[PDB]
Formats: sequence, structure tokens, C-alpha cells
Amino acid sequence: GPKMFSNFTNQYPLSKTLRFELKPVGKTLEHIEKKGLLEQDEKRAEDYKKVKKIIDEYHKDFIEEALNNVKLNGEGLEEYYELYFKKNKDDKDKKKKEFEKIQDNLRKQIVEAFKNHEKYKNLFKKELKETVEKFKNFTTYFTGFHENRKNMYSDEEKSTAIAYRLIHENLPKFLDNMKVFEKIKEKHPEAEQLEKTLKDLGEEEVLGGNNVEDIFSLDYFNHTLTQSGIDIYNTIIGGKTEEDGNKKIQGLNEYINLYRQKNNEKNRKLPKLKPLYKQILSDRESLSFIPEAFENDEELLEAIEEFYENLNFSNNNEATNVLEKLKELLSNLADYDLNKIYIRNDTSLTDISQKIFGDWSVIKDALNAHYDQKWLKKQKYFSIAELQEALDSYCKESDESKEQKENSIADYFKTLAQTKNETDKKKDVEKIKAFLDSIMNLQHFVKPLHLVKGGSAGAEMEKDEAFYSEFEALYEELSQVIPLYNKVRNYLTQKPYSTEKIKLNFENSTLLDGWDVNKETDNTSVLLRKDGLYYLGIMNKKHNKVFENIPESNENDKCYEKMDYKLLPGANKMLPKVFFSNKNIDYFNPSAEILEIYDDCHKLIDFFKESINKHEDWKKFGFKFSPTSSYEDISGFYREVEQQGYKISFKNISESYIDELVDEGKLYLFQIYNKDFKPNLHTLYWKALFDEENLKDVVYKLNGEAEVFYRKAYTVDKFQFHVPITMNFKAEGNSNINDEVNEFLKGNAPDVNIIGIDRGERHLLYLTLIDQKGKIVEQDSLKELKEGYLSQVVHKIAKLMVEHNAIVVMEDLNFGFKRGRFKVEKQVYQKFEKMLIDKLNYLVDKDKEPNEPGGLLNAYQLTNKFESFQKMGKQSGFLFYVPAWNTSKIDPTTGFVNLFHPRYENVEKAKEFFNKFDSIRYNSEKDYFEFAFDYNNFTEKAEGTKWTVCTYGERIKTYRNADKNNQWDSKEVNVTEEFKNLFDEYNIDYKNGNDLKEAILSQDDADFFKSLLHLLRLTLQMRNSITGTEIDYIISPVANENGEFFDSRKADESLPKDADANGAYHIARKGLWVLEQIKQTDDLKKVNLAISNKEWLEFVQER
Ligand SMILES: [Mg+2]
Ligand SMILES: [Mg+2]
Repeated sequence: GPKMFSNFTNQYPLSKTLRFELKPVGKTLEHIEKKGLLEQDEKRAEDYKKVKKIIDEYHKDFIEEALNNVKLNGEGLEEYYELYFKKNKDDKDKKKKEFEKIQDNLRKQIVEAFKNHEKYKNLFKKELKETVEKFKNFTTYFTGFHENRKNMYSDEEKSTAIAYRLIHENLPKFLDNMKVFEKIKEKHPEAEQLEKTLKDLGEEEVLGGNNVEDIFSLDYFNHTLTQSGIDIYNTIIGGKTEEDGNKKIQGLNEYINLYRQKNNEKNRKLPKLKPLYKQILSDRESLSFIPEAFENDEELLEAIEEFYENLNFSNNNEATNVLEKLKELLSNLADYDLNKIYIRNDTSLTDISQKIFGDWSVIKDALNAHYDQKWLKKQKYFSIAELQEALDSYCKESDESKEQKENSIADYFKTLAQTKNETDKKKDVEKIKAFLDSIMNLQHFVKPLHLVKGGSAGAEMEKDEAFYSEFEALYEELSQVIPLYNKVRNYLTQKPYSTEKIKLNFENSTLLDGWDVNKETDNTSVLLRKDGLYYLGIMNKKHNKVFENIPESNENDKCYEKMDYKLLPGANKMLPKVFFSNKNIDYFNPSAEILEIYDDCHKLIDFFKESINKHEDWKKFGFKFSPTSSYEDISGFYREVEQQGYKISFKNISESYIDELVDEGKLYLFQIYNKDFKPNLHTLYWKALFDEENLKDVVYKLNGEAEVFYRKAYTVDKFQFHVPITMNFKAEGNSNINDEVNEFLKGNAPDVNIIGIDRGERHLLYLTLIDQKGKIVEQDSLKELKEGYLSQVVHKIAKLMVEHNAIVVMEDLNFGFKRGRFKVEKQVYQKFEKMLIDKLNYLVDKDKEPNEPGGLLNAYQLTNKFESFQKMGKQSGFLFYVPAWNTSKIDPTTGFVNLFHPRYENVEKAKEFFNKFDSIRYNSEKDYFEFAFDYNNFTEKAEGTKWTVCTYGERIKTYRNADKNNQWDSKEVNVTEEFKNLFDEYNIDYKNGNDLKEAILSQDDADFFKSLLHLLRLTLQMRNSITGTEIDYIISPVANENGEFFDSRKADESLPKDADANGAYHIARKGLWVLEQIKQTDDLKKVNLAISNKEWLEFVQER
């Protein structure tokens, strides 16, 4: 259709992965249910699991034997306990680092007795009792498992290290138990429940060789190191089942839980005791007991109760209640200095913005408009004082002239700490989830004040002591939810089934099989079609030769159609392997000193061409080479050998034979079918793989590999099929079409339209297809919600392209700033951009003729591949990029923009600001005030931009942010009448038409200039919207050279009819500058396409 788009048909090969649903046919369901998947691999995996279990048992017994000999005196824990419970590490970092060094020394002492002990294990013998004497072998990756076990033996300060669990994680629990016991030692003065019932019962195996207090001695840590020590500790701390089986002796926790006879306030809030953790503890095997998924609800309840006790505690040894301590500390932020407390620059600044002001973008514009202008020198951490200074002057978009912010950040923190709900204090899943979500909310709220790692991109200047020293130690006690919550997300949400992957490989019909490359047979599968429904034909590895020497039996029987795949892969790597690198080279007789190594290239190509005719199967491809002695470097010729090698032929096979095969069980047959098997593109591509109009000149190629996905739980329900195909297989390597798109854009620009896409404030994305003369032609747009929308707007963009002969001008996120409340998140726009280029990479229309320039066999390729390049222009074919900007505030008729930036400040600045205006006159004939000025005195503009702002009126003003005292209410305000009222109130005359600058420059009242600046900022406010409704129009204060004022409500269809279409019409208008630059350039290989706010403002303003 279009003249330019016709030439962009075969630009570069593309790769896709088709997705289909398979339903088993006949006995296949029963066979896959009973026999399962490939049985040899299942048996190999079972034997591997058995030998791994044997190895794990041997490792566990060796570990226990080695740990049974370690002594405390040699380790040195006796002097380590005092340093551990001295708790002085918090006060000084030197003590903490000394403690860490001592811990490292102790862990080294622990691990140095592991490797060499007990013959260094005999796992090497097990690598070579029936399952270990002989097995499947198959050189499995047992080296990785051995390395993992060695790292588990190591001391790399990881969860796999034994010493990490025994000193870093068990020992704190031991010390906490000691500190509890030294206070509750008198819990059993009668000693009848202490020794008469426990010391003789729980130690029957050792014949009572120890006592209850023996475990409560610091010098007997070595006893609890072994698994038996942990077992006896758990039995003595939480009861034992006993040999009787029904007595169920109560543990220490139950013993202290009977303290309800002391109902006074000093008996409750009892901290639950901490049983010691045990490795290799599970129903079958735990492998050091990583608690990533737990075992049952019992351990989950134990962990939840443990954290609940650790958080609230009992207000002993100072206020240990983290919930109220953190609230008080945050409420104390105002007193602390704000010059050194830091705030994260991440998305948290949005959440702070939404609470203080109600506008999620107030803070983000304030930093990027007043603090700094370059790339802002983006740093990771801000400061409280800098944020307060920036928010103390942010142009006051629409609010009271003076805002009672005071210490806004500190007020926000202290109000959200305790005044947010006043309900911070609190087996069922509902209660646990509510508690975890409340802690999630608290942690997210307190996260901005936290310092991430150390020295993050500099900053990290000397912080205050009295606040940050407390906060860093306080946050870690509360940050423990983030991993623990994961366990809840990992245990309570688990699927009973598992997703398994099978790799398929369609059987090539060439003589390549077995001759040169037979590295991996995988699961060779065939492809069958009967009446238009294609099938998948997986065959068992035991019966690969079923489809060989099949004579079709007799005729007159119904026949399946079977594909005969013929592919020649990797011509450059495979062709010289057969000819003069292996396979009886002396038969072909190349001579010519084997062409040296691998006009010499042309001679080698001629030798290849003449030797191909010698081969029998390779001749059946019908090779049609280019004329001899016309090639580039030999590799290019290989392309032809690879390009003409692929061929698909369909033969007939007896249906009765196939049915007998599927009944026996040698053939897993799955019917390939989508739900509508609405013509999908994937169905269109699949039916074009075996199309007669496609196989004469291949455009779609079946790669050869495929994956089938199922939902094994011994029953299988869901089946999936992933087929990677190659589109535009016989396509020239003309990638990066930018060098050719610009040629046409220079050639025939006067017929090119432009499509502009903007992130609106009301609508997500807004389009505006403008002509070459600035006239709008058509304005549109209004995992399941966002993806469904982005898959519909992309279809409209890709339809307006070919239909209206237009180009697309998008926005570049990482090269600018958007000063507004754009409704599209960064992660949603960055995926719409990906889904737009992917749609324009291979754009095909079903209704078009297959050979038409936009049909199936000739598909538009309008953009290059999705590259991660971050440059100035980044022109992707016909899709241009411009720096992100808030273009909605520009006047389409004359390009006027509000660059005044007036705000209430000291009276001297207000007096000086209004002296720069040329006139403050009052046109009584048309009844509005005319501010005549020039932008040179206000900014660094071109000095030739003399405007005339007229107070036309009918503007919408937003009061404030909260409900009643503050209010989001928006009032339609008559600017002219308000100006007249203000001037009449303060004894100023304007009815005579005289200049009002002298009178304005005389009044010294602070309130008068406040109202004057508020009204002047109202007049220049163009984009004004009623909150919660669809009233959003662009009123223009400046003239139009004919005594007219732009008004989107009264505007015709040539100009934007909405305040959001003005943001998309001024992005499409940026594209016009791109077209003019392309037309007015002479390089076409190094051409600038960077939009700068200076040059484009001159461009629009000459309209
Ligand atoms: Mg925009
Ligand atoms: Mg906009």
C-alpha cells in the first residue's frame, strides 16, 4: 500500500516461539499416566537419588563422629562466652569487629577438624550396596554435588556452614536460654518436677550420666554439638514422648506456662524458650535443615510466636518493645538535626508525597526544579534539610499562598508512627496474615530512613549519633520479617504439582545422522497431520527405528500425513568436517595441499560446489547456487548452503498402523491445537510453515527443536508445546534500517504523517496523528488489565502506521524529566515500548494477500531489533524517541509556555518581580488585564519573545489537600473579577486605562502581593482540571494574532479537543522537527536527533 513501507519487507531474520496446547489422543493419556515420561531417565534419576542418599548418610555419620571429639578447651569458647554476652559490640565498632574476628577464628578451628578426619570420606569410591556397585553411570554432574557438600563443610559465613549454625545462630539462643535460666532458676523450689521426673526419664539412654543443670553449664557445649545433644536439649526443653507412649511429660515451657496463679502484672509476657536447631532433621532428609519451606504448620506457629515474643518482649532491660520504641524514636526526629539524616531517593519519595500533599509528584518535581537543574547529579541518598528546603519553595502549583508545612517530613513521620490508626498493638491464617501485613506496612513506611549497605555511590557523610546509632541497631530487629515473610510466601503457598520440561528434536532425514554429528539424540519426535489438525509424535528411545522400512501396507486405507524434515545446520562448521576433516577424506581427494588451511577461497567454493554433486542425499535439496566466481568471503557462500538446505516433504502413512502404534505404546501422540483450532497469528504462522506458497521460497522455517510442558503432580492434566520458528528465513542481513529509513524520509517527506504518544494524566496513553502542517487527523485511546490494554493500543498504533502513511514518535524515559502526574508507571511504559517494537519488527495483516507487501509472505519490518542502547536519538527504524517532557502545558496555536515561576517570598523579591513587566494595563473594551513583558528579563531566553498575557478568565483553582480544613475542592474562578476586587480593595484605580505598574510598585502590604502573585500564577495556569471528573481543558492566556484565545472546550477538531491531547499533539509536533532535520541534513550517517528544550522552544514559538 504505502510507498515507503513497501520497500521494508525483507530486512532481517526474526525468531519466535509458538505456544500451543496438546490434548492426548486415545491410549496416550493412560500410557503417560501409568508408565510416565521417558523411563530410562527416570530410572537414572532414581538411582542418582539413591546413591546421593547413601552419600548423605555417610557424610552425616562422619560429621557426627568428627564432632563427637571436639573439646571446648581447645576451641576457646570459655573466654568467648563473656565477650559474646558482654553486649558492648553495639557501643563501639572496634569491639564488634574484634568479636567478628574471634568468631571467624573459632569457625576456622571448628572446620579445620573436618576435612582430614575419618579418611577424608570415601565418596570417590562411591562415585565408581547393589545400587553403588553398578548403576546407570552416564557421567552425571556429581562434581557439583561434591563441591556443594565441600562448601557446606567450609566456613564461608553462609547458611551451609556448620560453624555458622553452631556459633552465629545456635550460640545466641544458648546464651538467651542461659540468661533466662539464671532468673527462673528458682521456678521449681520443691525440685520434684526438675529432677525426679526429668533427669531419670529423659536420660535413660545414657543411664542418667548427666543432670538437668549439666546441660545448663557453659563448659558442656560440646555435648549439645552432636545431633544427640540437640535431641536431648529439645526433649528437655519441650517434653518427650517417653517409652510409655502416653505420659507426655511436660517440658520447661509448659512448666513455666503454669504460672497463672500469679495473675499480677509481673507474671505474663513470658519469653518462650529457644530450642536448639538441628541439622539433617526432617521426615526423610533435610540437608542441614535450610528453613526455606518448613515442614508443617507447627514450625510456622513456633516461628510466628518466637518473633511475636522477640518484638513486644516484656519491657525488661530497658524498653525492649520495638513497636513503641521505634514510634517514639521517629517522633523524636524533629528535635534531632536534619542536616545529617538521610532519605532514600527510590520510589519511597512517592509514598511520602502522597501523604503530605496528596499529590504523588510534588516532591519529585520540587527536587528537579529548585535543588538542581545537567543530569541533576543523581545521587542515591538525599537529606532531610535539603528536602525541606526544596519543599519550602516548589512554585506552589495550586494551594494556599502560604502553606503551614512547618517540619513537613518530621510531621509526616511522627503522625504516621502513632496517629495513623492508633491500633499498632495487636493458628488461623487470617490473624497471621494480618499481623505479617501490618509489619510489612510498618517496615515499608520506615524503609526510606534506612541506609543501604555502606558507601553507596558516595554520600554517607558523617551522620548524627543520637538518632542514626539507635536507628541502625533498631531496624535489624524489625528487618527480620523480610526473610521470614518469604517463608510464609514459600510454605503456605505451594503447588501440589510440578512443571517438567522435555526437549524434542525433529528427526532430520539427511544422511547427517550417525555420520558426523550424533552428540545428543534427545527425544526424537515426528509431526503428523490428518485433516488439518497437526499432531506431535514423540517416540520412545527404545523404539527409535519404528518409522523405518514401513511399506504403507495396501492402498484404499485412510492415511495420516507425516512430515519428512530435511535440514542442513551450521554450513560453515559442518560442511568442511565431512569433506576434508574426517570421514575418509582420501575418497573425495581434494589434494591442493588441503587448500592450505581449511582466489583460494573461490577455488575452495568451487570444490565444494562440485563435491556436493557427488553426494546423493545432499543433491536432493536441488541446490541452485549463484554464478561461480561472484562470491564475497567464503562464509557468505556457506549461507546459501544453509539457506537452500532446509526442505519439508509430506508422505502418507496408514492410519491403522498409527492406531496400532499408539495402542502398543511406542508412540506418544498429542493433538496440537489452540483453543480456536478468531484466527490467531500463531495459528497463521503455524499453518504457513507447511504452506505450498511458502515452501517454494522459504519465509518461515521450523528450527528443529521443541519443548513440551506438562503439569506432573501419577496423573497429568495440562500440556503445552513450545515451537521456536524462524521468520524471514531467506532474508538479507540488512539490520539497522535507520540508514535507509532516513533516505526515504529525506526523499518523500511531504506525504509523511506523524503519530505522537504521550503518558496522560487522566488516560494512560494518548495518541494524536498530526499531518505535516500541524493539523490533527485522528485522536484516539480511552497481566490481564495492563497487558490487555497495551496489547490493544499497540494494535492501533501498528494500524494507523500503514493506513495513514505515518511514523511514530515516542518518549525517551532516561533522557528527560516529566513534570506531572503521568498515569503510566515506569515498569508499564518500559514494557509497552518493548511490545510496540516487537509488533513493528514483523507486522503482518491476515486480510492482505500472502504475497502483498504487507501479507503473510511479505511482512513489514519497520523497526530494528530491541537494543539496550541508550543514546540521544535512538531512532528505531520508523519509531523515533524524544526526551521526556511535560508538553501538556504548551499552547498549540502559538507555542506559549509559562516560564515565569512566580512564588510568594520576601516583599523585596515580590517588588522586584513586578518591575520587570513592561505594562500591567487593563483593557476595559474587552474587560481583561494585559500583562506586557519580555522573557529576557525573567530567564535566559532568546530575548525576542515579547508576549502579552491576557486574563481571559474562567479558570479552575484547587484549594488544598485534606478533607475539610484543607480541601481538594476545585472552584471555577473568574480571574478578571478577582483581579478587579483585589485592586479595588487596596485603593488602586484601573478604570481610566492607565498603567498599573507604578501603583503596584507603591503598595507595601505583604498580603496584597500574596494575592497578586497567586492571581498571576492562576492566569498562567493553562492545564486546569476538575478533580474526579472529566473536565480538563487548555485555556490560553496569550493572544492568537486575531484577538482569539485557545480553549479546548470550544476548539474544533483541527486543534486538540482535550487537555491530554495537547500533550500528545506536542510530542507528534516534535517529530516534525525531526523530519525537517532529516530533510535539511547532508550526512545521513552521523545526524543529530537530540531534542533540546532551547532549540525546540524556538521552533514552536516560529509557528
Ligand atoms: Mg509527556
Ligand atoms: Mg501530558
